[PDB]
Amino acid sequence: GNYAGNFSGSSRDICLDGARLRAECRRGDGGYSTSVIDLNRYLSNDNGHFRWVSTATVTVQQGDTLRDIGRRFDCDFHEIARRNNIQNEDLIYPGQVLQVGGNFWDSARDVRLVDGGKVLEAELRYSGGWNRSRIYLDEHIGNRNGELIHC
Ligand SMILES: CC(=O)N[C@@H]1[C@@H](O)[C@H](O[C@@H]2O[C@H](CO)[C@@H](O[C@@H]3O[C@H](CO)[C@@H](O)[C@H](O)[C@H]3NC(C)=O)[C@H](O)[C@H]2NC(C)=O)[C@@H](CO)O[C@H]1O
Repeated sequence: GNYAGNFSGSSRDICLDGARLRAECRRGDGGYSTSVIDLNRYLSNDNGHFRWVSTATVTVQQGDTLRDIGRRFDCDFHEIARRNNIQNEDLIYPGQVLQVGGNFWDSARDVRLVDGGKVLEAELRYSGGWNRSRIYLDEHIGNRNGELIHC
């Protein structure tokens, strides 16, 4: 059951510039592109752990709670309230639009690449401390004719 991405096998000089991934990627025509993808768009900090959640919006329905929405979308409900400036996490409303996903960077430090560029490592804030977390970029990062892409 192969990873969907697999960028690393056709790239080199893989590096970071903030939350941005940069690589020299192999093209269809045999040449190279230098390409960048913002990992802050696709990676979230789920209370101390990298999670593949793309930046997005969800609309609250009758009967939803923040725990429910956090459950449904692999997000930490305390982050959803903080990110959406919800002072009372027990009070949300049908039709409320909430920003979810991405954003790992603003709760991360010691961000770096290990294992030849295949893995992203970082200390991620959780409620109570900092947790060293690692994620296989190849899971969802692909090279598409010289362009780093999410898939
Ligand atoms: C963090 C978390 O998820 N906590 C959960 C609580 O949210 C939840 O309490 C119930 O919350 C919902 C959602 O905010 C309440 O409904 C809102 O009520 C207002 C006022 O009546 C209404 O205007 C909104 O339309 C309505 N929102 C929605 C989305 O329908 C509801 O009244 C709360 N119910 C009670 C009994 O407190 C509790 C219970 O599910 O779980 C917590 O984990």
